[PDB]
Amino acid sequence: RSVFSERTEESSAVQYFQFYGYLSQQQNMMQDYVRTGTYQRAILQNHTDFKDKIVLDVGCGSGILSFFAAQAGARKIYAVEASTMAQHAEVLVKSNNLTDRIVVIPGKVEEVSLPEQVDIIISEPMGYMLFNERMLESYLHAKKYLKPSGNMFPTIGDVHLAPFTDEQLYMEQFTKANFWYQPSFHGVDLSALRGAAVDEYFRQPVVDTFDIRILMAKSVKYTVNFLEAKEGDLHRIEIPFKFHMLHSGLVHGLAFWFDVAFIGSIMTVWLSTAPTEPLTHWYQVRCLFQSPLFAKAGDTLSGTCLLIANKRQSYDISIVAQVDQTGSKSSNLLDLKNPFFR
Amino acid sequence: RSVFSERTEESSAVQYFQFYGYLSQQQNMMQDYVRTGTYQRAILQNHTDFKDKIVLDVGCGSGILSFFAAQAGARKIYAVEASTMAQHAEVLVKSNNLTDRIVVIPGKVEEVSLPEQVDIIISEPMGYMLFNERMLESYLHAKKYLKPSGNMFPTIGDVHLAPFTDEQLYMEQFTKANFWYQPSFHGVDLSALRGAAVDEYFRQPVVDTFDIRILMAKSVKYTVNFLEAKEGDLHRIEIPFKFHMLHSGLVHGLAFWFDVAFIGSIMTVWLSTAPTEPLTHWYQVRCLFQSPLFAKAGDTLSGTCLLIANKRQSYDISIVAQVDQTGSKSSNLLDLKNPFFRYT
Amino acid sequence: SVFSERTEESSAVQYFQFYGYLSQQQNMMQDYVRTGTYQRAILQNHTDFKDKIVLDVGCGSGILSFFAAQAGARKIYAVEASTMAQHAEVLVKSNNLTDRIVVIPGKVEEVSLPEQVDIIISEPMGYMLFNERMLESYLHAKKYLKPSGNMFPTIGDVHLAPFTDEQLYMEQFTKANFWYQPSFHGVDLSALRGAAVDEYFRQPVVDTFDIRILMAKSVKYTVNFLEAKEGDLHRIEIPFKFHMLHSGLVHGLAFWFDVAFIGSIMTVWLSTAPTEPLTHWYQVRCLFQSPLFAKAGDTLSGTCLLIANKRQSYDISIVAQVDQTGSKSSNLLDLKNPFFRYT
Amino acid sequence: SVFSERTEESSAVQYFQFYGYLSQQQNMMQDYVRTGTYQRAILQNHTDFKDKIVLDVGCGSGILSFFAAQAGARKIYAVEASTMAQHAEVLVKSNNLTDRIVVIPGKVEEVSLPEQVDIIISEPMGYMLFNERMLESYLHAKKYLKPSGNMFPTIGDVHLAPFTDEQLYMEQFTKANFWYQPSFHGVDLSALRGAAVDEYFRQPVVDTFDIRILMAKSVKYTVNFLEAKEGDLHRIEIPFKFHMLHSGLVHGLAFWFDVAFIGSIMTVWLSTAPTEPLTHWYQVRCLFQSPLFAKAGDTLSGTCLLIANKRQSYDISIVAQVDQTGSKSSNLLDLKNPFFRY
Ligand SMILES: Nc1ncnc2c1ncn2[C@@H]1O[C@H](C[C@@H](N)CC[C@H](N)C(=O)O)[C@@H](O)[C@H]1O
Ligand SMILES: Nc1ncnc2c1ncn2[C@@H]1O[C@H](C[C@@H](N)CC[C@H](N)C(=O)O)[C@@H](O)[C@H]1O
Ligand SMILES: Nc1ncnc2c1ncn2[C@@H]1O[C@H](C[C@@H](N)CC[C@H](N)C(=O)O)[C@@H](O)[C@H]1O
Ligand SMILES: Nc1ncnc2c1ncn2[C@@H]1O[C@H](C[C@@H](N)CC[C@H](N)C(=O)O)[C@@H](O)[C@H]1O
Repeated sequence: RSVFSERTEESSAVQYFQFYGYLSQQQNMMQDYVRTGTYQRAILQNHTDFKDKIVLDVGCGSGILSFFAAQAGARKIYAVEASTMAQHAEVLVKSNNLTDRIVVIPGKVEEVSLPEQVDIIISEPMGYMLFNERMLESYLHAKKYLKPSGNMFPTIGDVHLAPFTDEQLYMEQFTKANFWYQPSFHGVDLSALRGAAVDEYFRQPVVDTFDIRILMAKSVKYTVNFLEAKEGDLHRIEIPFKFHMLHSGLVHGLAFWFDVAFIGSIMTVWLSTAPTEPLTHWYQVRCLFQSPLFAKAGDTLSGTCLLIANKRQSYDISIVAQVDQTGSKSSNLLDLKNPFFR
Repeated sequence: RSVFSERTEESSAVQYFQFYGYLSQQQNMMQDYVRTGTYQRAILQNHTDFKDKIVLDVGCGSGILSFFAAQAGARKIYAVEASTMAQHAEVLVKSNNLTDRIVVIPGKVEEVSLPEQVDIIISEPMGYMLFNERMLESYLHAKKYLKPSGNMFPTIGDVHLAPFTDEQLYMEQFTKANFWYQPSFHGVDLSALRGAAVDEYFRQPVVDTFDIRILMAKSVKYTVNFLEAKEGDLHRIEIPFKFHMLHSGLVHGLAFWFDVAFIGSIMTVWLSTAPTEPLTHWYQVRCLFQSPLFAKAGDTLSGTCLLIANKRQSYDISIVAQVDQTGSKSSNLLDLKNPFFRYT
Repeated sequence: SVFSERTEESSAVQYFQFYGYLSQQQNMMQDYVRTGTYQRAILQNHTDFKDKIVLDVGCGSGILSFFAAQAGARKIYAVEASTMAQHAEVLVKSNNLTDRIVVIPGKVEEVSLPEQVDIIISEPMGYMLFNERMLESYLHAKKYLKPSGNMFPTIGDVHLAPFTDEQLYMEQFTKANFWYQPSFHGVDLSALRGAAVDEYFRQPVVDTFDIRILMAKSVKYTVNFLEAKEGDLHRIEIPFKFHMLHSGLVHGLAFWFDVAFIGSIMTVWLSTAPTEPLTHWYQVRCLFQSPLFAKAGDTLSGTCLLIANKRQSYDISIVAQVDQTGSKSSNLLDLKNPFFRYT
Repeated sequence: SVFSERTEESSAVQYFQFYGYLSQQQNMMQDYVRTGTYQRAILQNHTDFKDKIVLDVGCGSGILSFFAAQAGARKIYAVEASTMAQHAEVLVKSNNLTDRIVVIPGKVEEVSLPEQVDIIISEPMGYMLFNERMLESYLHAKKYLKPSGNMFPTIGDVHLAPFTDEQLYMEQFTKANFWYQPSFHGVDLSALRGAAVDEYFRQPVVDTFDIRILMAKSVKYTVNFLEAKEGDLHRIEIPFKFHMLHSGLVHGLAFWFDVAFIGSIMTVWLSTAPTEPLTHWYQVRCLFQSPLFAKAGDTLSGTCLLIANKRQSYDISIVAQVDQTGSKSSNLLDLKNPFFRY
């Protein structure tokens, strides 16, 4: 038993690595030009952190990030990949004549053996809302192979949270749920299930983008330092928040995005998924409240976002928010493994 | 003892006649040019039905319809009005030098004593959805003064009903009710009242106009013949319907309007409140279903609109509708006395 | 009862039907200035509530009674005469407070309370403060108040100030002149033009306005709810002497009101003034039948006399004169039938 | 059980998780053609239900069991393996039918039912009829059917027809040619282009289309559910000979299906054909690896072999040739992972 298998239901792992075994899914991430181009900039503009160094690429996929490390002058790159994509990465290593520098290691990073410790770990392990897929834990786990004072690319990750107003989205999800309000669907009363239906639909995080003008307060930031954090730190993530409301109106939920920073010796390069920045394949994520909170400009909205990691490689989300001046309170539970792609 | 007081709570009647004692409210009706101009045309173009005749104006308000009867040549017009507007009507009769022909009689038509029987009764007793205010009963009651082979202006009334689709209206009402879904309004859980709030909001008929393209089937018509009907016929009004759906989609409720016809010796003149005709102060009325029914073009939507008169001079409405092909059924209760005036 | 003797049954039925609608309770509840200020007044004076006996006069949905419970009250008697009392009881149960809030259906003049109370809370303010005559019910309830008990709100201030608004004044004749025509469909309506003008002028105008139409500092009339008796509100005489800050034509008097919650920790104010965010009370304007010319530094003196009537409202008599010229005007208004002008 | 023996556990977990969502039951329920036709078939054949004993295989929300009750059934056994069984029980209670409908949680291959039934009702159809392998559960349930009993639906017809769709065929290469570039951010991707092509071609395409792309009358393969054994569905060999009505390049085979409810009063058909209003099944297209030129009046013959697999789906082996020219093509597709193109 490995740390991976201990925290992961077999059914989930099967589907997860089957997904990433598709060339079309690797293509989809590769063609996110913001993502791939920002990773290339981070590695090449910090070429001194790679020159003549030993590298680990956690979850290499096609090999693309290991190719960037080779371009930057790395002496040896261990490219670990658990899906059958590892075989395709090896094909590209050979066809690009980089067999002397990139070594594909098929398997899970929690289970493979490497010949030596490495100077720097590179990975793209970010999911929706940063934490979906639980691959940041594999990235942190890989630090067992990192030399003392080695680096991590990316180095830190910032989760941003902000309240938003969007009656249209709210009513769109409520409308779907109201199917189960019908007292005579082909003669059948469904209404005893209305409550269960509302719960189910509002447990789905909404993945899409939006106009920044729907944000009702400056975002609160929660930072994970990948040089310092341990695997276990991500099992239960408690994010307290206190928003100073800039606009009056209905708060329909919290919007989430994330940034990661590559803190290299030459420069710090940021990859942002904020709604003020060009769109990525992560979009942004919104967690709806089952009923909006009313707030005036100048009020404070206080609470906690609690993320509990689950064995399906995702998170159970609890959001409790309160308008401090009135005691108006909202408690909501979301399943990050059942998003609504809007 | 009066049939009016036997069917009306005092609280309702006081407020009702106070409302019509305002000159601003008489002006609102008078300034509906479709209404007032059509009444004048019906009376003047049928002048031989008035010439040298005896007329009763039921609920004369300012007197305006009695002035039209006098223009058509009536010999004597008894203008009955229960609100304090009766005294203003008297002022206009004197100022228009018609004291020899228009006789204002203050009081309820169920309670006054008229000096003689009349050849023709004129009135504007139509409310929202035709039947609101229960003034049609006063109009019919007044036939105790009508000679045999007398006439009624208007002579018949047609109520039209048709299914409509309007998700925006439906969502607007549901959103108001959603206030009572909040589990923490200033820290208070209101949600145990959510069902009561939805019922209250959806009990309100919606008075406004709309585009005829929201209608999903040809209207069904229910006709009241004022010459033949008895007062008691309006205590319970049962309107069955079967619509042949012309479009697929969500049926959010039934829309209602009405036409009246003045069936004179010279011509029949129609006053219509249909959404294809110029707007009147009656607009149109829509009764929402709490949950819409899905139907496809060619299906049939059948059921009953039942109006039960109440002591607040209005009706309790039950609408039951079923898509025959699927058995999807909607049952709704509306309080016609207290509509939502949505027009702006 | 005291209520039935002062109220025509017809008015009472319509009044309590109105408040029996969830939508009308919602309208008050969603007035954030009103509801939020009540909550703040009660919670920030928690020592006036903690372990105390409370009476809520006209509890509606129960909302003020829940605030008293949030502040720690031992027992709250929530009295409500409309059918809203049944909905309030449903909320007390669903909020798990049956041990602390007792809903009593009926008029506060007619129910029996089982014990005396430390504090009365109520929202009984109408347009111009006094419309609805519910302040009398609030005062009546002091038969249940212990000596040295408190009232929330504690005092009410009605403010009056002269205003200029040429367009509002002229608007009355624009409307009334519908009747000044000699052949409306053949009918000479003109004999009713005076009656129509009169009717329009008898309506107090409910809406808001720009504070720059005000021509003098307001005069204030205060009701101290701890000291006042019911009968004090049957005839309310408000003398005034305005010192005109601007020259112009005075078209009437503008009215608004404030209430203060004078607690042991602090005083909290709820204001409906035109300098403050809008409430569902707006402000109220009573026109003079004829405007009065005043110049800056003149004085405008007179009386606003409010006479309670059995329709749960007031007949308003205003008479005013410009002291330096003798120019005089008056008006009689019916507060029960205001003109809602706000758009 | 029979179900366990033929089904990979990881597949079954995902499968019954899917149907445990009210949103996925709603998706089927809101397919008006599907749900309305089942209701019509049952109510219009009311003498097949009145005072009868019924089995509903995979009752989901219970909707088909309520129709059987509307038709007058005496007792309805409603079997459901997902957690939707708990929601069906709620609806049975709230519709005052606990005396007539009994919800039996579990797989129909594993539960104990006490008595033989007069008629079995079910909606077990997947993409191109057979996907999900639930027709085998439906046929397995005949162990509970009286010798004189009936099956609703009674027969299922799968239809195949050749199509021309130049743009669909070329699209595979447009997507795969992402890999045919020598310097994607400095990397020669070209060695993976063939593997990317192969991957795309192995996915049946789920979407609808204009009937004018069809080049011949369909060939139909009928399963008589009253006669068939579940073993008949493990290997389904569909020979075809198409009489070409149009000359052109045949890019593949299009699939749809009908089912018939053959009752005592009337036969009611439910069709997913492209000439009929769209259902949630759309239609399915399988490309040949190379197009075949066929003239009007030519015959296009071959076989479509559907081989069941333990992922609750089929591998689809298609071979076709133009008899008059000898030109031949083929493909091998994985029905479990279709491309949703609509
Ligand atoms: N524990 C693990 N061990 C090894 N590979 C993993 C593990 N978890 C996820 N992966 C792989 O990590 C990859 C994550 C991708 N987001 C990144 C692919 C590639 N590095 C790129 O940036 O394009 C997938 O190809 C997964 O199959
Ligand atoms: N039972 C009644 N007896 C006498 N007047 C009544 C009665 N019911 C209603 N009214 C009056 O009937 C009038 C109805 C108005 N719709 C019409 C006013 C006027 N005839 C016009 O056409 O402009 C109002 O003035 C009511 O006060
Ligand atoms: N004499 C009375 N006795 C009991 N309730 C009354 C009386 N007069 C008015 N009410 C009620 O008092 C309430 C007054 C409302 N302004 C306040 C409702 C509620 N307390 C709130 O603050 O939202 C209405 O619900 C009236 O029905
Ligand atoms: N072997 C099985 N035993 C029991 N239920 C099953 C089995 N296989 C599939 N199901 C259920 O069968 C259902 C199939 C649905 N197509 C139909 C749902 C419902 N009968 C309706 O017609 O709307 C899903 O709810 C599955 O979870």
